[PDB]
Amino acid sequence: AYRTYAPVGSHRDLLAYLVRRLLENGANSSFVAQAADYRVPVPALLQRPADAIVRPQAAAHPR
Amino acid sequence: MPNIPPPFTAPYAPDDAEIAARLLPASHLSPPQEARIHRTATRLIEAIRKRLGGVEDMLREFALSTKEGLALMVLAEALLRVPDARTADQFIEDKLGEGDFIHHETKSTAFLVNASAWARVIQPGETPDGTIGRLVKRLGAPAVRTATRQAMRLMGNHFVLGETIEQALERGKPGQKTRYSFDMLGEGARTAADARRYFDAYASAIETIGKAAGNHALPDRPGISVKLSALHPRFEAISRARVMVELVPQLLDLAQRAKAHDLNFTVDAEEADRLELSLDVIAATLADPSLKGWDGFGLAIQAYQKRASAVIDYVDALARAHDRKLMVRLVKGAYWDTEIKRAQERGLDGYPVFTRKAMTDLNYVACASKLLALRPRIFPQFATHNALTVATVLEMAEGSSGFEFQRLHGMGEALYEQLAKDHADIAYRTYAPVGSHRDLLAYLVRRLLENGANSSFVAQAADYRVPVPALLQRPADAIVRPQAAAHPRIPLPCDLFAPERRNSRGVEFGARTALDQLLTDVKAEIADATPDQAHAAVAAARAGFAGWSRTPAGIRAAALEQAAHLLESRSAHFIALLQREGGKTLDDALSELREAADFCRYYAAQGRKLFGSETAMPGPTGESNALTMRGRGVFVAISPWNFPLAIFLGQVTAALMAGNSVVAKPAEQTPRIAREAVALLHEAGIPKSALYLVTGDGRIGAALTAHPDIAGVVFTGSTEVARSINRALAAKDGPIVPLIAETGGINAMIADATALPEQVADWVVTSAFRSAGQRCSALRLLFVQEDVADRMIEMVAGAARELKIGDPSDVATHVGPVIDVEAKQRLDAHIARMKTEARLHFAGPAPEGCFVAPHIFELTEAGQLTEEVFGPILHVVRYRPENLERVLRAIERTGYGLTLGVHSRIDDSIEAIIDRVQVGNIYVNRNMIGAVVGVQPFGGNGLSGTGPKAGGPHYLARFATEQTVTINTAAA
Amino acid sequence: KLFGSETAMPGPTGESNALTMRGRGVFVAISPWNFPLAIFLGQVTAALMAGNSVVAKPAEQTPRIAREAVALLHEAGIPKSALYLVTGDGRIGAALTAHPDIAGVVFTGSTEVARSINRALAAKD
Amino acid sequence: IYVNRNMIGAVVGVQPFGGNGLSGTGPKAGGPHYLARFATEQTVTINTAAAG
Ligand SMILES: Cc1cc2nc3c(=O)[nH]c(=O)nc-3n(C[C@H](O)[C@H](O)[C@H](O)COP(=O)(O)OP(=O)(O)OC[C@H]3O[C@@H](n4cnc5c(N)ncnc54)[C@H](O)[C@@H]3O)c2cc1C
Ligand SMILES: Cc1cc2nc3c(=O)[nH]c(=O)nc-3n(C[C@H](O)[C@H](O)[C@H](O)COP(=O)(O)OP(=O)(O)OC[C@H]3O[C@@H](n4cnc5c(N)ncnc54)[C@H](O)[C@@H]3O)c2cc1C
Repeated sequence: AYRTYAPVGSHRDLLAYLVRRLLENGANSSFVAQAADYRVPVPALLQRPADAIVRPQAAAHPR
Repeated sequence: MPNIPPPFTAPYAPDDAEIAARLLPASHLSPPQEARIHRTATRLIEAIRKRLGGVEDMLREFALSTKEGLALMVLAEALLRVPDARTADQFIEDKLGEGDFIHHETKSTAFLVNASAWARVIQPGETPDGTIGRLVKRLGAPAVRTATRQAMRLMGNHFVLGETIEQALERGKPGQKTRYSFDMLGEGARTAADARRYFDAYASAIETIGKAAGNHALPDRPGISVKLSALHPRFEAISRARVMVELVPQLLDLAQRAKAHDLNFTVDAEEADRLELSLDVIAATLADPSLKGWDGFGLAIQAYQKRASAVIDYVDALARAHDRKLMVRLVKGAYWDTEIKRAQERGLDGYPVFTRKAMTDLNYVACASKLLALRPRIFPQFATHNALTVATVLEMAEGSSGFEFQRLHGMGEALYEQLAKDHADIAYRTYAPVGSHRDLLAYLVRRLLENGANSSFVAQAADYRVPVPALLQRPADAIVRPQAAAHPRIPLPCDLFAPERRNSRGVEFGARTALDQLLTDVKAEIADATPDQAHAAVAAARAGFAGWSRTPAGIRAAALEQAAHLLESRSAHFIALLQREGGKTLDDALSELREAADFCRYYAAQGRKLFGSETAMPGPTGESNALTMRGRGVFVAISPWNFPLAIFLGQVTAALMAGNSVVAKPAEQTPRIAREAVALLHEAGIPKSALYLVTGDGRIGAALTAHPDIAGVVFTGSTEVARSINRALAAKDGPIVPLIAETGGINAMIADATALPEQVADWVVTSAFRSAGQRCSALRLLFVQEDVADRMIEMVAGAARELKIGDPSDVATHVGPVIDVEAKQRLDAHIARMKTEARLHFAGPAPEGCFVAPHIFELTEAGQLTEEVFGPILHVVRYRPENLERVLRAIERTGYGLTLGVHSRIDDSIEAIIDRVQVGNIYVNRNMIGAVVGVQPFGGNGLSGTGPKAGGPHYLARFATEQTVTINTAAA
Repeated sequence: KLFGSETAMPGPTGESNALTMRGRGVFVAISPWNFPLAIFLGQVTAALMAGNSVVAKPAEQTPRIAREAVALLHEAGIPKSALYLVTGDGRIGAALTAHPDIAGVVFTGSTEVARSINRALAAKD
Repeated sequence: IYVNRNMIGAVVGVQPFGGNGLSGTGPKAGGPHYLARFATEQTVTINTAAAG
């Protein structure tokens, strides 16, 4: 099963919603953006999260 | 009425800065000129960025390498020629991307030369290998199918193709006129039969295009593009005499057929080393009276060449002298990467082309300016898909008449549509690629490099990350200053190894002044020892060892570098010797002279690193530990007849550099070059007490190697003699001394169906028959996939028939004599045997004298070749793709392991072959010969040699011995 | 340092040239009694590190230490197929070094035996 | 060569140990030229021009 949601509302509420929505479809880390970028190989999209962290002390972002 | 111009001979590679010094000021344009250009160009680009586009869009859309684009277009063409479209659709959905990745790639490429080859059950879980498998792993199978369908629309819309020229021509048919001129696919005939085929294709194209030319006058009639390399199988400067006599009547015949339909007839421009020869051919053809009263004859001129402006002058003078009107095509140039690589390999003193893109763009505009001023006698054709270039040429014409633009079908469409909307009197010619499947691969490769190139205008305009203003930067603003004309990150060939060492100088045979001077300089240019004299030589070398070993490494290195300088200073003398005593052709002699000097400079540089200072070892406090390398003693150097200067000097200078004294015994056939080399080393700084020459037979060689006082042997030659040397050394009761032995090989090459047959054929001919096959690295055994075997074999045979066999001092000679009568007898005996044992594909005609001509035999199996045969004799085995393991085993079985060639588009196949074999030198997609010092460390294993590799970083240490000095420093 | 990566050679644009170092084949390692562990292991791990498989013949006086060392190497990650211990006399040592399929010999011991080994190697075709 | 200390107990990677003449062939055990002797060189040359 999957549920599909449609955004529903008035024009006066669109801008606030569009802003929040666009940050994600534009983000480089976003899966959706990457899967649409054919420079990114399928195997790279399948890296396990644990293999990217490797070690507890690396949990926080270094920068 | 004016004089026919002298043969074209502009300087090949002048300095970029001097050219930029004239081009930069002259490119200046007033503000209103720049404003018109800016507006026109902005409008063209806006139109470009508005359909279903080109190759560039496909490469960008799927982020494809050029190799991947190539594989898909090849697969696309094969799928377009399946009789039933539903069959293709079924294949695409159900087979493609599911598996059989390499099979699909191999078959679709084989289809291009052998249509019957292309017409299973795919097991699941197949590892994705090959170009298509790797593509599938990266993008997924559905995207690959989608990319293949797009390649199919590109192949179907932008190329006019068939199995034969008749099928292509029928397909490209419009009582209408063709809206396209024909860019014919063919180039580089490898055989006489290819040259006739291309001739007939051009002739057929001209009738088809004539029957549909419409009723207007030039320039509003179709054109055909022609390549001189397609019309003659040895189209090269050294074969000029035969080219002038053979090619001209063919080119004339086609020009006449074209004139009869009042067509535009254009001779394409090819590599820089063919410029002069082509201008010779073109001039002699144009001179014929049968071409009067026709304004369509012409040629392409490449602005990326420094010589372009001079070519324009030459062409104008040609036109005035014969009172003709010419249509002249200005292009930038399609061979840039090739010109860079060739100038580097050939050790030229510069590049014939500019190395900054903006310099080409500058020179193009300057040349367009020049061409426009030669109207109306010259009708300029500006072939470019650059919107800025178009806008700039348009401004400078100040009108729209007396010239045209040109483009290739599938490129520049939106640009030129928009140009025509904004300027209704503008003419542009559109060319369609037309030809046979067997000529597609060579053309696709050249085409794809451009649509893939990052600097390419077309690629950039299709990349929306690149702002319109960036596409409109003026070329002069990118260069700024003359001294910035050359590309900062591309060294001149003489600096290719800087700062490690200098590169030897070569000569461009395609520059007649350079070749004539070399031929002139060259034309202007021994008792055995008793066994007692050999023993006295060892003893004298033993005495000189103490002082030579203690001479500082920098001093020893300086002598090698001075020897290199003297060799290059006296190259003509040494080349003459190599030709007369060695029997070598001019290119082989020059190459050997370069290699000799490269050995000196390389061992000198490695010598300083290795012997120049001690290595400090880590250790406890209060103690020092230093490792040094000292000369061993007296080395005996035994050298062969086939590289009687370079291998002679390589072995000798290595031993000397390590701090050994040397007794050198050259091959019996070549003592004169050995004696000159030794005198040169002495003159360069090698003391008489450190180097002695002893000449004579194997008895003399055995006297040297049996001597109890020698510290090592360096040997290049026969396998049997190496073992006898090894046994004589092992028999002594003294020290076990090093033996460095380089011996022969039965060198193989593997070619699959993804390899371009014309290219393989070139590389096979070179590798097997160059130097009459008297190189240790020479191809002896070709393995070729059965699907392309007939075509590959026929092409190698046809190419081998074009080789001139004869006197090595004649410039036109390709194959000189074998070294002596005994060599010829052994070769002729192997030939007689193979004739009764194996299929004969080619047996060339030898001149009277000590000559053996190229022979080609096909063996039922590799095991029929049991000996190294040191001559121009190729053996071929055809194999089935699934039986590659049998091929690899066959190669392993000989026990040799010197060189191996691999020809394939498929990286997984190449890598699998490299992983499997233990061969010393592997050459992928090029010839198997001419190892370059310090670039290809050369040497084999198994029956082929002991190591270490000559011309590599492990060689010098073998000639030396280690010493550790440990000092208790605690008292300090 | 040596086998971990290929060495890129200078050369022309449009061409790559890489130098690698590969195992030769089967090495015969012959070791003395006086350093029956360290010289035994020095010679063996050197050959193995270079990517050769090894047949090791220790001195007749000291096989127990050799067998323990070989067993330790196996446990450390050397596959059984890459390393074998053969014990015995000089005659067994001579059988190993006369074998036509071996790719090299590393030997520590007497001068006379080295020469006999060297002659046996040179005698092969 | 050992200066002002004993002549024995060569340390691996500190005193690369081995002789010449009747004493040995080289290269020295425990030194930087040893491993190469156990190996064979291979040169791989690839014409990369078709790629760019
Ligand atoms: C129907 C629906 C309803 C939703 N309702 C809500 C809601 O009520 N409240 C709400 O907050 N979200 C909500 N979301 C989630 C939000 O809208 C995004 O869609 C979601 O976070 C994307 O995750 P993913 O698995 O699609 O994509 P991915 O590309 O896998 O994941 C992206 C997410 O990773 C996280 N992230 C990115 N960078 C970093 C970083 N450097 N460090 C740590 N985390 C990082 C962010 O949460 C980001 O959204 C909803 C989504 C859907 C589809
Ligand atoms: C109909 C037609 C016929 C042609 N016939 C021929 C022919 O007979 N012979 C031939 O050689 N060419 C020929 N060409 C040219 C070649 O095919 C390319 O199409 C052309 O060079 C592209 O130039 P441009 O103005 O389209 O593109 P751009 O993107 O403006 O220019 C690219 C060009 O710049 C040059 N270049 C790239 N990098 C550098 C650099 N670092 N330093 C210096 N220069 C650089 C190259 O020549 C390259 O092709 C022909 C082109 C057409 C359309």
